[PDB]
Amino acid sequence: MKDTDSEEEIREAFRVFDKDGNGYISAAELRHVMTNLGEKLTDEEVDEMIREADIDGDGQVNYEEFVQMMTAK
Repeated sequence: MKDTDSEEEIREAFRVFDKDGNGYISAAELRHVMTNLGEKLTDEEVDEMIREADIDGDGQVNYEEFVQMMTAK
């Protein structure tokens, strides 16, 4: 669509922790977020699914790498 207009609902459901921090949050942050935004699973499916987003590129799980969970293609 345009740059990244799909991270609107994501950054919102994830900014609760990295709102003004850096976008990249810890796994414990995702387990609580991915477990409620449009998604909703368990601290095991999320902590074991973060290996897909957060891995070492830069910050743990930022929005650019967080949308991969709510829509990993």
